[PDB]
Amino acid sequence: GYTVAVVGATGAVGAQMIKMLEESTLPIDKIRYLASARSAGKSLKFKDQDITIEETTETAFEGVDIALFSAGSSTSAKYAPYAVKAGVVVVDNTSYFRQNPDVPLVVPEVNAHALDAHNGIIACPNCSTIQMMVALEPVRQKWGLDRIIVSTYQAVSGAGMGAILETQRELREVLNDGVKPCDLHAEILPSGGDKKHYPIAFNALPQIDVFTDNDYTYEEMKMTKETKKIMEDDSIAVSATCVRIPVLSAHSESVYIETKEVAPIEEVKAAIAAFPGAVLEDDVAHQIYPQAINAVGSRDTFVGRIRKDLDAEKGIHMWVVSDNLLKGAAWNSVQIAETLHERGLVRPTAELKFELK
Amino acid sequence: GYTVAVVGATGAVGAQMIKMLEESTLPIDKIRYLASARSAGKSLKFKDQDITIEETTETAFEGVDIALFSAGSSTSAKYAPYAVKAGVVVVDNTSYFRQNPDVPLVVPEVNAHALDAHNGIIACPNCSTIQMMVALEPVRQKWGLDRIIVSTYQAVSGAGMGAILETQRELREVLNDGVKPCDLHAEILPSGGDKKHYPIAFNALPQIDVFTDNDYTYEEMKMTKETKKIMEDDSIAVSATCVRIPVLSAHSESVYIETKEVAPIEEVKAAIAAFPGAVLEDDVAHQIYPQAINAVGSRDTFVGRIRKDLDAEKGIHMWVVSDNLLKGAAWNSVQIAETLHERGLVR
Amino acid sequence: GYTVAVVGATGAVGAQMIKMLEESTLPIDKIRYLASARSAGKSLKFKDQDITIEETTETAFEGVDIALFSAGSSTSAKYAPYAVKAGVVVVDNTSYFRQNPDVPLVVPEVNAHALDAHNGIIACPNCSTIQMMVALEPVRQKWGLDRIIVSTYQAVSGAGMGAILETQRELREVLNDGVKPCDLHAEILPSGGDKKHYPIAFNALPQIDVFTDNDYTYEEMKMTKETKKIMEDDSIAVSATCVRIPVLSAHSESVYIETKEVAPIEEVKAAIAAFPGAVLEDDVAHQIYPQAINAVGSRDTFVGRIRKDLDAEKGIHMWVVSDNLLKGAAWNSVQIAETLHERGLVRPTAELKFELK
Amino acid sequence: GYTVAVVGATGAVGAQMIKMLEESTLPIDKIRYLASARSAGKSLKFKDQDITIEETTETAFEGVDIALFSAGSSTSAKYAPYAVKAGVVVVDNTSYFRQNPDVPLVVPEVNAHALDAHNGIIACPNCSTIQMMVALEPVRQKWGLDRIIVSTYQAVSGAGMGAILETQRELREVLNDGVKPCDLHAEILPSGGDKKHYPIAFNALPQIDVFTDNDYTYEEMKMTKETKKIMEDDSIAVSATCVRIPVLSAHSESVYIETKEVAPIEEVKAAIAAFPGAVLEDDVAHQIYPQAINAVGSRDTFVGRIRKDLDAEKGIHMWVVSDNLLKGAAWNSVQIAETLHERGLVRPTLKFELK
Ligand SMILES: NC(=O)c1ccc[n+]([C@@H]2O[C@H](COP(=O)([O-])OP(=O)(O)OC[C@H]3O[C@@H](n4cnc5c(N)ncnc54)[C@H](OP(=O)(O)O)[C@@H]3O)[C@@H](O)[C@H]2O)c1
Ligand SMILES: NC(=O)c1ccc[n+]([C@@H]2O[C@H](COP(=O)([O-])OP(=O)(O)OC[C@H]3O[C@@H](n4cnc5c(N)ncnc54)[C@H](OP(=O)(O)O)[C@@H]3O)[C@@H](O)[C@H]2O)c1
Ligand SMILES: NC(=O)c1ccc[n+]([C@@H]2O[C@H](COP(=O)([O-])OP(=O)(O)OC[C@H]3O[C@@H](n4cnc5c(N)ncnc54)[C@H](OP(=O)(O)O)[C@@H]3O)[C@@H](O)[C@H]2O)c1
Ligand SMILES: NC(=O)c1ccc[n+]([C@@H]2O[C@H](COP(=O)([O-])OP(=O)(O)OC[C@H]3O[C@@H](n4cnc5c(N)ncnc54)[C@H](OP(=O)(O)O)[C@@H]3O)[C@@H](O)[C@H]2O)c1
Ligand SMILES: *C(=O)C[C@@H](N)C(=O)O
Ligand SMILES: *C(=O)C[C@@H](N)C(=O)O
Ligand SMILES: *C(=O)C[C@@H](N)C(=O)O
Ligand SMILES: *C(=O)C[C@@H](N)C(=O)O
Repeated sequence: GYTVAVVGATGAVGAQMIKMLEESTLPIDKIRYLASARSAGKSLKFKDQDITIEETTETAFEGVDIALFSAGSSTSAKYAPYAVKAGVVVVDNTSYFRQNPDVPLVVPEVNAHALDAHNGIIACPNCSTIQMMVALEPVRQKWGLDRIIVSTYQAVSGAGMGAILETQRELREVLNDGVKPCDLHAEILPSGGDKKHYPIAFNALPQIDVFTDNDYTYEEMKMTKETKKIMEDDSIAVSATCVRIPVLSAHSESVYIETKEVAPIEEVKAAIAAFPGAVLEDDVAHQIYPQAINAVGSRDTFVGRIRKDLDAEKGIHMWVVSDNLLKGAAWNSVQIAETLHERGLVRPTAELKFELK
Repeated sequence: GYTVAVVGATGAVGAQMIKMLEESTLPIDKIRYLASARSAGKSLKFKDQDITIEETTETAFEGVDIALFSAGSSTSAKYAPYAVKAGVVVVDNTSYFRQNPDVPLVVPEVNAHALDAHNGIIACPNCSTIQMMVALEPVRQKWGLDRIIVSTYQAVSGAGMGAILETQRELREVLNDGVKPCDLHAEILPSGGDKKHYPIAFNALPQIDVFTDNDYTYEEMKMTKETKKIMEDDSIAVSATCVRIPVLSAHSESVYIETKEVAPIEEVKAAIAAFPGAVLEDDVAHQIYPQAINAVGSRDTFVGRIRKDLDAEKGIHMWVVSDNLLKGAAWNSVQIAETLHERGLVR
Repeated sequence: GYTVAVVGATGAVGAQMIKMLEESTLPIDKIRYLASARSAGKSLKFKDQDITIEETTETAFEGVDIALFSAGSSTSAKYAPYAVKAGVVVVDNTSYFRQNPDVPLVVPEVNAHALDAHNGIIACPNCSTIQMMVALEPVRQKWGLDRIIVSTYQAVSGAGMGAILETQRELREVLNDGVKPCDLHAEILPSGGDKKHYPIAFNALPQIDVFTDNDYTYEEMKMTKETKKIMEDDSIAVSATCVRIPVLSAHSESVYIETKEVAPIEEVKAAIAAFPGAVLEDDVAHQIYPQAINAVGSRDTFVGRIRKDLDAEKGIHMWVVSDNLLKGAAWNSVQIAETLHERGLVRPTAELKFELK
Repeated sequence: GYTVAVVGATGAVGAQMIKMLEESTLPIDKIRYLASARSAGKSLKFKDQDITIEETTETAFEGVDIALFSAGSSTSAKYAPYAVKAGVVVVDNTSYFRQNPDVPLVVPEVNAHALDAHNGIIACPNCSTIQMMVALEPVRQKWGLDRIIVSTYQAVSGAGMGAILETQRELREVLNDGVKPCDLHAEILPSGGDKKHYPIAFNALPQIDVFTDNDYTYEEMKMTKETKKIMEDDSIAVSATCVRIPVLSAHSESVYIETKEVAPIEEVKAAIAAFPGAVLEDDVAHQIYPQAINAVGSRDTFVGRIRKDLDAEKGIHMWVVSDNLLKGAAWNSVQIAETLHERGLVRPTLKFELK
């Protein structure tokens, strides 16, 4: 089978990428771990095999059949076009190539068909978008979607290994040393690139990624724009509010929709339940609903609290939870890689459509 | 038959060189694709056969009969001498050998005769100049040429594959992300070699290549000098303004000429139509004139908007369009290759 | 103060007429917006104030001091003579009246004295012509002008809002939906009212306006004849080739001239630099020259690439760029209006010189 | 007059801080020498008077008017906020507060005016930066400054007293015992806190301080950032290479600039000569140029090798030399204190957290 490279092997997503590949249906002959200079030379396991980490360079992709990128937009912007030139099929986790019409933006259970026409890079959508698409696609299939209003409850792991560590030490300082939450010193959250940083311990930060010109943040607009693209329908109205909360792993979403035809609630539960990747967890009589802590370690997307709006005939509320590192990232990526292998789509692209620097 | 080498087969001209060879009257026994170390190993089709890209090296040219260079004047300056020594005939599609008196500069329809005295290197002319020569030769032949004034509307594909991709994503950022054109970041155009780069998205850049000592660019000076050499007449006045526009493929030219004798338009139209490589597309009553999007894919040079100057007795304006990767490059080069074979000049 | 009417307020030019008036030296007591029945009854902003759009009719001009017209030649032909009978002073943007010797054809920096004999209508010249006049008058003043040869690179905004939208949609269709440029369906360009329409995305269309009996189009003949009228010199030989290119706003011109006496290039640059409305952008050492994207939003006309012909003693080449919506149309009209005000020329005309249709 | 405290009185800069204060115009009623616990109790002289060194504590700044901190970033990090709370005006010779917008970064000849908005802490810039600013400001004033390229030739004194003694013993090991320079053992240079140490004896080490994420060192990036701050212009292009050479004292710089307009050399020379704090030492006919060994003990910045670039219209080369312990540190810091006194700015101010 394949030589498979993981770019960003030492990170939060990369650790999970390693785990998803170890259990993958993909024929792997050789596995390669790529990071920056700081991890080069260091060792990391694949099953029992002992794998030395390689520095990522323009010439690192010779002999590689598939590369999963999860090292940040800059790394992908820099080294993915070279991997393509080399003959790799790239599955990128970052947001860099997502809006490029030459690049499929794929959730396998929803739009696997878009993989066929790939040009050597396939993008794994934003994590909050992925779980929402899993939850919503069986609903659109039957009754259509007019609009989505979403408020998200995002875990810190989506911002990376340092974010996780920053949160754990902040909480430890409050709970163990008696420090007040607003006397904490943050270096990373709400966004690593932005000017100011704020404590997350016992907080809810209504900022993920930086702000755009319309006063929505980038995370908020990614949900809007990625939704329209994955679902292939620009007429679906989408607005989002994305909040960081003190959760390590698993994103949660309060999702409001309006359908095009009225959609009886028990039929909505049945539709979601019967969609691949989606698990109905909805039994309010035994207080059953999706929970972040129960979603961690699972590849499934969990859906509950499903109930019609109190006023809008065609309006429905729900609660959607998934592990942001698995379905939101690594599992979706490994699922994409497996689907490409299955459909004969793991080969070089003759025509190069991504400029180099 | 022949062992043919395509040097720079992965770029914009290279891709079309493959296409033109696939369809040529050249007897090709063996074909080789040469490029940089970054392309070595990778595979490209010649018809149904898979061909593995080799690195351009010193001893790559052993056993090659013909080499078509389309890989940067730098690469022609380095390797063409070794190719020639290895006993190759080189058709160079770069600007390096263009003002060497020992190197013919050839448009087969205009100055085929110049090939007879070749010393192993034949230079394919500048694209903008090629199409102007095809259009103008049948006019010179009959009424002479005193002067040419030309303004060009040049497609981004002339500056390479990466200019294409720069142009497409710039456009996408304006249309898709709502970016202001003056707020875009450019890395290639107007010219890779120059210090500053400017957006081409929704713009017109009056710079192709770098500036010369006299405030005309190298592109403008080529059209002047290469017109004199190809037509073997230094007495023809040629002055040019070269502009990059957001067209992906095909160059367009607003051409102004003064002939030595009054050329009636009906006859000028007829001389162009009859000239090989030139197609008359001129019927203003049904809005017929050459268009850049119509010329892509075609080996012909299309001429129209032909009309007399409103005041100068011997003045004529026209619109000349041609695919810059084809007749302006790969096709002219392959046509040179085919003529060399037919004249027995490949040895 | 004046009552000021903008006819065709809803269009590309009308919209900039609004911008220019908000920033104008004109004493404005009342602003009115007029358009067709399509838009009559809708609303639009003048500064922070809501203005109801009115239908343009024969009786719609009572009380108006100055009326700016930018609504097509037919709307000018039908309603400008009625505004003049009402006592209005008309600044027309269209081609309809430009060649009537009773109508001044004015670029304020060049021939403002022609405004004194006005008879109620003052014509704003063709946009391509305006910019060329700003560039060339300083030259003519010192060394004379024997001939002009011009090739234009014209932006689609010149052909109106619909053309702008056509151009945007075709480009999106090619870049996003993988449509070949020849398989695109045009409806407006090159010429709204001509028999066939062609795509403009990645094209250069050597037609602007319909063709005339001599095989030049009207756009090309406008440049020829408006030049002669504006400069008041029928002996200047002018030929134009006018092309539409995929640019939203700002026209660019490759301009060749032959002067009467030899004009030294360093002196030519200084004469152009010192002319009002004209800005020298000429430093090839640093790749400085006029660019359409930089001229958008500016009321200045930009001149560079200035260089003598390689063979013709008195031949000079240059590159002229201006916003066709501003100096080419709206700003020129507002400048005319402001100068009419300055010279006490805003008042009714006794004797009616334009036919009522 | 003032109660002045010198914090880090026993180091290389601290020792020149004493010399500069003795000859200062600052009125001094009382002086205090502060350092760590291992210096406490020992004595140093101020003029012909003996002074007992005290431990630098979070409370020791009661009654002090002016404090000159030359004891490392973490000492200024710890105790300068407490000094400020205590009503002292601090002149900080270290790099801690340098890019803090509430802290003016001052070379008095260039941007004395920035002193007026101080919040109790004034930062003395990097030594390489100071001399470069003295030499270039008079050119900027007249013909503008577009870009700077600099390669430095830096003395070991810049890395503190231990660096001097390391350099000395390494050289004696080579010269007296015949030790291969590449066989020498080093513990401080190129940078003490970094992992690996290298001999400086008969060497040129292209590393000063630790490396940053852009592969330039912090020293190099100090010159870049601090040039922008001092001249209050982010548009000036600055790129540096900082090198340690076997010189005990005085930094030297090869300096390339491109101005905004053409700056005649005879005029450039005249401008530098007339500029306070800068001496023109430039007579190639008699081989006169700034020299490191001539510069030691002097408060002036010496400039020579002034000549136009062989190609670039607006390019100029020059050689700048100054004592890095004087104008590069202790003199600059006493010049700030004097200017603060002259301007009536020595008074109690509160924008820095207490650790
Ligand atoms: N977190 C999620 O749930 C999630 C979901 C979907 C998409 N993503 C995207 O995945 C990207 C990063 O993943 P993360 O959040 O897991 O970050 P992270 O935990 O900080 O991990 C960063 C990884 O990037 C590598 N890296 C950094 N610079 C590099 C370089 N120059 N060359 C090669 N590798 C480099 C690091 O390697 P070293 O060991 O050398 O530092 C490390 O392996 C982001 O763009 C994010 O938007 C994340
Ligand atoms: N474009 C036109 O219409 C046109 C017309 C007339 C003349 N030309 C001239 O023809 C040349 C290239 O044409 P293009 O537009 O096709 O350029 P392009 O798309 O940028 O491609 C350049 C080609 O040159 C090869 N190459 C570059 N450097 C090389 C090296 N050091 N060693 C070996 N091969 C190297 C590249 O190989 P890799 O892929 O491995 O890098 C690639 O195949 C230029 O000199 C251009 O000015 C172009
Ligand atoms: N485009 C340029 O650069 C430029 C430059 C100088 C002069 N001009 C002249 O300005 C005129 C049109 O401006 P544009 O190019 O900006 O066109 P546009 O965007 O298509 O809009 C045309 C305007 O004309 C109005 N209109 C159409 N029919 C009308 C009628 N029967 N009665 C009243 N108003 C009517 C439209 O109003 P509704 O919204 O009610 O349909 C709209 O306000 C043309 O004559 C053009 O030559 C244009
Ligand atoms: N060294 C230079 O050439 C130079 C040049 C320009 C700017 N600077 C800045 O000034 C600082 C050091 O310069 P230097 O020449 O004085 O270095 P040095 O000769 O190594 O001496 C360091 C001084 O800091 C004092 N110190 C260290 N730890 C202390 C603590 N915990 N509490 C109180 N005092 C402490 C030392 O006191 P003890 O005697 O008790 O150890 C000593 O007086 C550095 O931060 C540097 O950035 C230095
Ligand atoms: C999912 O893509 C993770 C990231 N968007 C975040 O939560 O910050
Ligand atoms: C024609 O030869 C292509 C190239 N000269 C260009 O367009 O710049
Ligand atoms: C200027 O008047 C605009 C219009 N004539 C055009 O560009 O077509
Ligand atoms: C001056 O600031 C001294 C120090 N920067 C050094 O030489 O390292």
